Amino acid sequence: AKNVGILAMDIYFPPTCVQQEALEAHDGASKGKYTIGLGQDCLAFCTELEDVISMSFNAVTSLLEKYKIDPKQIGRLEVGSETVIDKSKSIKTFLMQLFEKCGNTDVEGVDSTNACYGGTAALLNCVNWVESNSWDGRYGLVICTDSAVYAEGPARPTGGAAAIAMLIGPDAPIVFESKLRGSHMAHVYDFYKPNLASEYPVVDGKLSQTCYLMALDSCYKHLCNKFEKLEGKEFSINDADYFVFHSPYNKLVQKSFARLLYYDAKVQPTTLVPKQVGNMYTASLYAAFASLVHNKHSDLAGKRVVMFSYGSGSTATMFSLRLCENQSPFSLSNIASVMDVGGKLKARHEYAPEKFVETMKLMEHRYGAKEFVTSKEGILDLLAPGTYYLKEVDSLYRRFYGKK
Amino acid sequence: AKNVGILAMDIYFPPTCVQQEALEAHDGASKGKYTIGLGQDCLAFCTELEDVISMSFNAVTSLLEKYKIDPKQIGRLEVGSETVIDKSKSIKTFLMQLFEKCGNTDVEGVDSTNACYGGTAALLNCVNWVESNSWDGRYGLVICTDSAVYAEGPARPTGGAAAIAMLIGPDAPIVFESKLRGSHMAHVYDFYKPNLASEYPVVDGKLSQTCYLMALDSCYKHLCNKFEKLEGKEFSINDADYFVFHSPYNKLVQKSFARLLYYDAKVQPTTLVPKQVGNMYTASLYAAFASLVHNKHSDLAGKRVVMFSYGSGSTATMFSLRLCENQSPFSLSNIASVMDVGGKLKARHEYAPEKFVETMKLMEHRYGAKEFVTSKEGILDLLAPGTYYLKEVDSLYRRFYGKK
Ligand SMILES: *C(=O)[C@H](CO)[C@H](O)CCCC[C@@H](C)C/C(C)=C/C(C)=C/C(=O)O
Ligand SMILES: *C(=O)[C@H](CO)[C@H](O)CCCC[C@@H](C)C/C(C)=C/C(C)=C/C(=O)O
Repeated sequence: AKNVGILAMDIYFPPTCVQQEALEAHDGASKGKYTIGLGQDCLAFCTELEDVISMSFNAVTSLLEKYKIDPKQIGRLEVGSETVIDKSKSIKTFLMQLFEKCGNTDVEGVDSTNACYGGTAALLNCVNWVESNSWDGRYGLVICTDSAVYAEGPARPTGGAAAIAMLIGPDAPIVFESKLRGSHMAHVYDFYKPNLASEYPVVDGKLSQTCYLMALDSCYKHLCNKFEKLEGKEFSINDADYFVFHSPYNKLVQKSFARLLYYDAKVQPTTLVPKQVGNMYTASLYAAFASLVHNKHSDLAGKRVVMFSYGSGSTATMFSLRLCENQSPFSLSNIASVMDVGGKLKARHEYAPEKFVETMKLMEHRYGAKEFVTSKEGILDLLAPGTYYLKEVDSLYRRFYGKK
Repeated sequence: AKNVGILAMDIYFPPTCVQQEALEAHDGASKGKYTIGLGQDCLAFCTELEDVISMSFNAVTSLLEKYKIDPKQIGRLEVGSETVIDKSKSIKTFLMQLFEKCGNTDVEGVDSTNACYGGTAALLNCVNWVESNSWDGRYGLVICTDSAVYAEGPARPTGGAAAIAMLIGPDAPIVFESKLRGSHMAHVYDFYKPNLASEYPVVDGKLSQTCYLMALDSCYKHLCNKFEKLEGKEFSINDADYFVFHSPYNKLVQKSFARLLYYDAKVQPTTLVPKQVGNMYTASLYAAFASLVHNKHSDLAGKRVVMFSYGSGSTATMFSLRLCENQSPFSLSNIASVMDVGGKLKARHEYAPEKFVETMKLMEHRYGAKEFVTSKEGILDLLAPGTYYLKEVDSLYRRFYGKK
């Protein structure tokens, strides 16, 4: 099992969105409070028809269909998220629905949690599984999936939603440099969700500030130590071609890279999807990476891409990747083609801020609700053909999905 | 990295408990409804002073102190559970508290969830991490931790609480047979917690019945296929010395082994702690294993121990272990000594059923509560010296712990 990493990749985000500038006007906010202060342009959100589960079906289905992967060929499936549907039943069990009507039930892995890190945790687990004595010769599959509902308050411009699927195995175009990494993990009360009934976090801004920079510094310093062992020198900004970050809002990206000290060369091409879609939590780092493949796929072979994953609480890892052109279907070039990031941004559907706010109120009401049917007219029409959607939640909280 | 598996092990459960027979009398129940119907003898529960976090500190502290492990020597720490304290902040971040005042913050891993499987998922992840190219030479550490609150109804005799800590690395006394395994994973609505506000599950008994047996059968059949490849024959009950099961209640253990078709030889010594402590969810399989080491440590070298992990939803894995006597501190003999299962059962403190029920009411009230100080008189006296306990939860849901 050699050159293990990401073989294939896809992204889904809901087509429904609201413009940050329009939102500034609708709110009390002075010009550029979101577009400049946050550095964000557009916000994708889930309507009543979409959730972290349906988004996951879209992403996994698309990957398997487009890279032509046989479902029997998946041996480990793992999900990273902080969007809790059930306190017992993992998002992973839902995803097994896709694997039953071809009889592939022997599939390791479950859900991994810590804030916007769980996707990273799951990815590392799969890479390790491919390299282990237990490996059965099959692909791993990692999903990152998250969605935010803030109907009110200062949090509301900071939401977003997506799902990412990544195929893992040997001889990849996106190879992990196994030892080029640094982690930092601590017990902090910086940004957390201690109110089971509520989606609203408890945020300690000043401590969040200190704890994030401490992690980034420490992760950086530890990667540098391992670089010194690996290649015989200190690691600097010059020792990678690109830096990709957890990107809840673009201003954090700017500060973070600055802290490492170029941005136009090394970081700017990672900003497309995060800036247009919003905070994607566990999927944010990977959407930033997806933007890089989209923008630069023809320049990426031979290059080093450094990746920094954060999650409040806190858990962080900086790690490194070596990219090369390979053979289709698992090539940098085929990955860009399949993701069709440009096609997905054109296919979007904009909401006036008021209709966005109404939809957010609705989402508040449905959160923890049971025994309801979703309302489809005018919304279902906006979803791409084939899209999984929520039809109803029964009186026992069971969720039933449709396709189209 | 060879002969990877469990190097060292410890268990903590709260010393406070209620007798199943006394409980039958207190409830409407006819003689032997719990002791025979469930096959259970005693029930350990957390009082206001103890939770999955404090129990985890007890287990990890004890392992590191008693097997004399240096905290800097842990490279990956993972937690399995279905007891949700926060929807963002993992139990793992809490545990990092132990690693800061010696500066070991570079520690991979987070929380793994699916029902009473998450501990297994986490264990597999660590074994894989030791065998991966990313492995840095250090120990992995796995925690399983869970606690139940049922103040009312038919669920109430079926609770329990514990935490288990397992040290992972090469040259172990408890070696994984990498390929001797079978998993089964499906999308079922059998036993789940869809009500974020509530601890009470939704149970579909008849479907739970069918889905559990399907998993056990399928896991079994897949392990048999891999056995045929590995050793050239079909796997039968005769091809292992012991079978250890997820053990929420002892009657499930009896049926499950019967389904594989001896019990007195192969399964009976795995029943001590589960029967005295109750349902330990993610830690239950491993407490059953701990009981086996306790009872049979001097017979275990050379033997095969088959292990079956279940979690509703559903996720299952049957896997196999090869045990041998090794060198202290990581010997079957030293592990039995350190766990002192006999010492812990003698040190217990019994509650009349009424006082148990009052304590359960209290736990209902504190669940999701903030801004309270715990009441200590009469309870703190019952905890072993050194025990971590909850002092208070502040107005921002932060939890503060004491020791003693
Ligand atoms: C994910 O773990 C979490 C929400 O679930 C979130 O996306 C990551 C936390 C982001 C922390 C910022 C809110 C605070 C931060 C450190 C901003 C700073 C330091 C930028 C700067 O100018 O320094
Ligand atoms: C853990 O995943 C879960 C609670 O969190 C629980 O401990 C495991 C589910 C146990 C399922 C039983 C309640 C149903 C069962 C199949 C009993 C049977 C089949 C025994 C028998 O006689 O067959």
